[PDB]
Amino acid sequence: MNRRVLVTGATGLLGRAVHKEFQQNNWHAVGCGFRRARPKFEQVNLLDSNAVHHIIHDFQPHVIVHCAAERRPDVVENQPDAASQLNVDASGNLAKEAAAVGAFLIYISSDYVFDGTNPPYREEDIPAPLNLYGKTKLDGEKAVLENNLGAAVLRIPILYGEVEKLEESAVTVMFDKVQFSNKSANMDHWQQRFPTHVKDVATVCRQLAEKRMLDPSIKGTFHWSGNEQMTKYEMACAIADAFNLPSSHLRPITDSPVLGAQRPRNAQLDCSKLETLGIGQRTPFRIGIKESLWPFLIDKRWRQTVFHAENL
Amino acid sequence: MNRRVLVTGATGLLGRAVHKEFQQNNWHAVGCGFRRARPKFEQVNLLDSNAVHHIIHDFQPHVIVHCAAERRPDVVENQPDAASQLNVDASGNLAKEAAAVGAFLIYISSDYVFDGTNPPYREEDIPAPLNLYGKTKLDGEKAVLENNLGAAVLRIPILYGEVEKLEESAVTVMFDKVQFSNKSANMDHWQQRFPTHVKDVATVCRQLAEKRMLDPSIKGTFHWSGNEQMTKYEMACAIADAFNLPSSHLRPITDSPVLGAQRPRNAQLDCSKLETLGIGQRTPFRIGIKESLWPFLIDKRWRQTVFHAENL
Ligand SMILES: NC(=O)c1ccc[n+]([C@@H]2O[C@H](COP(=O)([O-])OP(=O)(O)OC[C@H]3O[C@@H](n4cnc5c(N)ncnc54)[C@H](OP(=O)(O)O)[C@@H]3O)[C@@H](O)[C@H]2O)c1
Ligand SMILES: NC(=O)c1ccc[n+]([C@@H]2O[C@H](COP(=O)([O-])OP(=O)(O)OC[C@H]3O[C@@H](n4cnc5c(N)ncnc54)[C@H](OP(=O)(O)O)[C@@H]3O)[C@@H](O)[C@H]2O)c1
Ligand SMILES: Oc1ccc(/C=C/c2cc(O)cc(O)c2)cc1
Ligand SMILES: Oc1ccc(/C=C/c2cc(O)cc(O)c2)cc1
Ligand SMILES: Oc1ccc(/C=C/c2cc(O)cc(O)c2)cc1
Ligand SMILES: Oc1ccc(/C=C/c2cc(O)cc(O)c2)cc1
Repeated sequence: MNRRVLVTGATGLLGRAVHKEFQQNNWHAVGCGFRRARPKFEQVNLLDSNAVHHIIHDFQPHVIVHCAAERRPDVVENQPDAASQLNVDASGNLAKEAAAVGAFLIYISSDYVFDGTNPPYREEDIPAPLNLYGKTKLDGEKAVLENNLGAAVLRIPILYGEVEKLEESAVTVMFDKVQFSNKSANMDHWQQRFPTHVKDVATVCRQLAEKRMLDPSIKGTFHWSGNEQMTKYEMACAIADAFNLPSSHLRPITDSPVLGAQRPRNAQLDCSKLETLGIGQRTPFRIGIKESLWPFLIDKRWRQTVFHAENL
Repeated sequence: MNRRVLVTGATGLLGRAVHKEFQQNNWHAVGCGFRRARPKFEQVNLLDSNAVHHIIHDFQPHVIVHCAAERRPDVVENQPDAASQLNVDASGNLAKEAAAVGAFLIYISSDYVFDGTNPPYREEDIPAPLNLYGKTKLDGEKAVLENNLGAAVLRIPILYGEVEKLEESAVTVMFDKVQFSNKSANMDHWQQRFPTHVKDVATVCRQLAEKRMLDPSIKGTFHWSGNEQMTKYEMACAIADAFNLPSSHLRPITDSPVLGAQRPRNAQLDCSKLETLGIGQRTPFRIGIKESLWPFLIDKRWRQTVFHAENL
């Protein structure tokens, strides 16, 4: 489309895919990053209200896709006031600036706003976050929707895609456990997950934006999710199957974990609202994960002691 | 050549170029990294003696080019025992393992081992480091040459090349000062520097390795440097000239700085020993820097307030 789009968090796992989607569909796509921004992207600290103000009013975007967030529970628990400032305050300020320029803001939220006791969750179901991250994401939605009426909230589950490091994604972190066949690996078989490709969420954003460019009623809360239900165990096995690797060493743990009280068992998102717009894309997990992980597939060759016990 | 080469610090500024040089010249090049290793390279902590031992004896390299180091004076001063462990202890252990496999080790050193009072410095001139970094690099040479007789030390000056971030290189960090023409910039015109392209140091490593594969006398201390003498000011102006940008805003400071007592004024390296082997390559600074920085050249376009005073 002949429109301008600004993508916050363009250096991140989802942001990279959102920027690619828009750009490849001939939008004037401008991406934002921070530590990893330059040279590919704009270096804008979302915590600096003036920088945010200046790039938005200079670029004059039609759409703003807000991906930038603190999603790491290690940083959200250790630095709770820095997490709130980025996941809540920065989003709210972005909504104020989106409103001033007349830009359609898409706030990216999480399935972690729900307690995962009563799936599937419809957009207008009561959120009950069991962790501070979900609470910051929930308070982020409230901040966005308070300061910008026409904004949209897109709730999505566990993401995977082309990663810079295996730790960039909760699905991709377990690749090494699957590759070290000599050592038994304990894998969660309790929490129900819906692995979603960032490529597919990026399509949903572009489509939603493109719908809004013709229909002013495209606003509010939306849910997007992959339709393949999987536990971390089933995922680990699916990864093994994709690469034709053994999964005999992988042990399922059906029991609720120690931190299980702070994690939603099944926060399944009902996607009927978006499906009502004809919006959506679903890359089969076995295809998507193979695309994502093949560079990290260790070719032993000369590496005789690489799979050694005291190495990871 | 039909030989195997292991490059430590392959993720770093110099390491990336050394690995490319060897690989492009049909060597069996295997690169090592740490935080940025995967998927392109091997993840080996040089501080873990077992990991170092295992990769060296598995790969059985003919040559080892040791680039990995703590070169940041901010980390060398704040964490002096972690800097010594990597710049000294890890190098020495690498020399012990190079010796055990019968691999030609090239230790990359610095012009900062000299006090820069009596240039040009010949390889057998007395080193006198004015800072802890230079002292760790000097003690690194001693560690290497003590534990491996046949090893080579390659002393090089200020490096530049294709950077991931402008901060990756002391030459490239000043690009933003050169680009912000609206603000006057104070540039050092005291310390004499010899900006050297990593591409050119990488050629010198390959050539030295290839010479050693036929001549067992290729060992000891060597010096490599670009032949263009420049102060940070002259460099900043040369960068401006390369891109056809004004340099009127750039102010030279001929006076010795506050930290000037800890920096060698002119640690010019005499390269006659390598020139005696027919070794060397010299990319003209104006060509080399243009290749290195063009991705970081800001195209204003819609970015009206990007060059604003309260932004950098
Ligand atoms: N990852 C999942 O599994 C998943 C599941 C549901 C929803 N989400 C939601 O998805 C959204 C997307 O993020 P992600 O998963 O792709 O996370 P991400 O990989 O962690 O990336 C985070 C992004 O935040 C940017 N950022 C952080 N601080 C910034 C600052 N001060 N100024 C400007 N930018 C800053 C980063 O920039 P630099 O790196 O350049 O510094 C990076 O681009 C998030 O809102 C998240 O809550 C995550
Ligand atoms: N840069 C200059 O201007 C210049 C001038 C003269 C000589 N030097 C000398 O040139 C050599 C090359 O380095 P550089 O300038 O290219 O520096 P660099 O960019 O700082 O890169 C340092 C490298 O060190 C690796 N490393 C650090 N800790 C490690 C560990 N614990 N295990 C394995 N690898 C580790 C890094 O890996 P990860 O990033 O993957 O973690 C990175 O590859 C250095 O020895 C330096 O002293 C520098
Ligand atoms: O390595 C990692 C650190 C944190 C995360 C976040 C995972 C996640 C999973 C969901 O169902 C919803 C959500 O908002 C976030 C993933 C990988
Ligand atoms: O304590 C340890 C025991 C074994 C190892 C194996 C290391 C290793 C790392 C590589 O990238 C390739 C390889 O062939 C071997 C490391 C540490
Ligand atoms: O951003 C930076 C932090 C540290 C450095 C190191 C510079 C340097 C310059 C020399 O003449 C010799 C040397 O060993 C190192 C460069 C850039
Ligand atoms: O305090 C401040 C005053 C001005 C600015 C300018 C920001 C900016 C950043 C971009 O990547 C593009 C742009 O057009 C403008 C930032 C902070």
